[PDB]
Amino acid sequence: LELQEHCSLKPYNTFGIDVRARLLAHARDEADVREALALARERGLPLLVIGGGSNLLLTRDVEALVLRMASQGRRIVSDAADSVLVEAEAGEAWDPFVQWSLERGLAGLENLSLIPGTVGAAPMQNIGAYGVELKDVFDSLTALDRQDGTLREFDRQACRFGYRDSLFKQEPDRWLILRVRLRLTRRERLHLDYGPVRQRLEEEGIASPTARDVSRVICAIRREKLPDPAVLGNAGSFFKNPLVDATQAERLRQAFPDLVGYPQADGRLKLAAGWLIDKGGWKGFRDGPVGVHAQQALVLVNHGGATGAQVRALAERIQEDVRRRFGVELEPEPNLY
Ligand SMILES: Cc1cc2nc3c(=O)[nH]c(=O)nc-3n(C[C@H](O)[C@H](O)[C@H](O)COP(=O)(O)OP(=O)(O)OC[C@H]3O[C@@H](n4cnc5c(N)ncnc54)[C@H](O)[C@@H]3O)c2cc1C
Ligand SMILES: Cc1c(C(=O)O)cnn1-c1ccccc1
Repeated sequence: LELQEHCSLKPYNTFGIDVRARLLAHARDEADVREALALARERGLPLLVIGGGSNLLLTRDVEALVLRMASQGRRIVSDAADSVLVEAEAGEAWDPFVQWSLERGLAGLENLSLIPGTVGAAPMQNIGAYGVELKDVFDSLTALDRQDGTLREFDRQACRFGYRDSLFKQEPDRWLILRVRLRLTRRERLHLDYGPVRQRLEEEGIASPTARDVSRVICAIRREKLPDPAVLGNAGSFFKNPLVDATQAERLRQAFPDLVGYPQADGRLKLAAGWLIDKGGWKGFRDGPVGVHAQQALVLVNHGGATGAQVRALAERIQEDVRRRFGVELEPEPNLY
C-alpha cells in the first residue's frame, strides 16, 4: 500500500476533524485489501475501512489501521435494450460515477446526483434523495467476509435495504464491499412527482425530460441548499427522519398543527426531522466551534477546528432536547468512530 504511520485524518472526513490514525493505508484493488487485512492482524490492530468519509464521525485518535478505499473501474457488464447493468469498484467517487452513467445514456442514478462518497459505501446506508434510494436500482454486490475472508455475492434481498440501513450497517465490520452492480434504464417515463425538482425543470422548457436534465437540475438545488463541507465541515443531514406508530402520530398530530410528517404505506408517520429540530429552536445554534446550519436544521457543522467529541456532544444534546420535548428519538445517520 501507500502506508503512513500516525497521520492526520482532517483531509479524509467532511467534518474536517483532526485525529490521528495509528496507520493509514490506501487500497487500490483487492490484492491491496487482502494484505492491508493481514497487516491489521499481523500487528494486532483493528481495521477501519473508509471511503470518502462523508458519513463518518471521528471522535478519538484511531488506534486502527485505516484503509481508504481507492479502487477504480467503471464498466458496463450487460446491455439489454431497456435495462443496462453497470459495475463500479468500491473506491470510485460516486458523483463522477453518476456522470459516467448519464454520459453513457443511462437513467436511474440521476436523483442521486452530487451525493458525496464512494460507490463502495453507497450500499452501506442505502443512499437516498429526491424520492430515490440505491435499492431502486441495486442489482448485486461483491463483499469480502471478514470472519473467514471469502468473497460472496449479495443480491438485493440479501442486503436487507432499509431507510438509511442495510445488512452491512446492521452487521457492522463484517463485510467489506469491493464491487457494486446496478441495473440502469433507457427511455423510461420520468420519475418526478410534484416537487421543486419538477417546478424548476418545467421552467427550462422541458422539451424532453432526460435524466441528464433532471441531474443538471438536482445539482443546482443541491448547490443552493446544502452546505459544502469544503467551507463548513459537516456530514450532510445528521439525523434520520423518525417514524412513529399511528398512536404516537395521533397525539403529536393534535399538539402542533404544523407537524411536517409523511405517511408511509405501513400506516405510520415519518416525521420531518428538520421540523422537530427547528421547532426545538435549534436552528442556527452555535456553542463554541460547532452548531447547526442557519437554514437546513439537519446539518450539524464545524465552523472551524472542532473536535468530533464536541460534534458528538451537540448531537446528543439535540437528541435529548428533542426526546424530552416531543417524545421522539432522533437517530443519527453518520457512523461514529
Ligand atoms: C455534504 C453532504 C451531503 C450528503 N447528502 C446525502 C444525501 O443526499 N443522501 C444520503 O443518503 N447521504 C448523504 N450524505 C451522506 C452519505 O452517507 C455519504 O456522503 C456517503 O454515502 C458515504 O460514502 P463514503 O465513501 O464517504 O463513506 P464513509 O463516510 O467513508 O464511510 C461510512 C461508513 O461506511 C463504511 N464503509 C465505507 N466504505 C466501505 C466499504 N468499501 N465496505 C464496507 N464498508 C464501507 C465505513 O466503515 C463507515 O462505517 C451526505 C454527506 C455530505 C457530507
Ligand atoms: C434527507 C434528504 C432527502 C430525502 O429524505 O429524500 C433529500 N435530500 N436530503 C438531504 C438533506 C440534507 C442533507 C443531505 C441530503
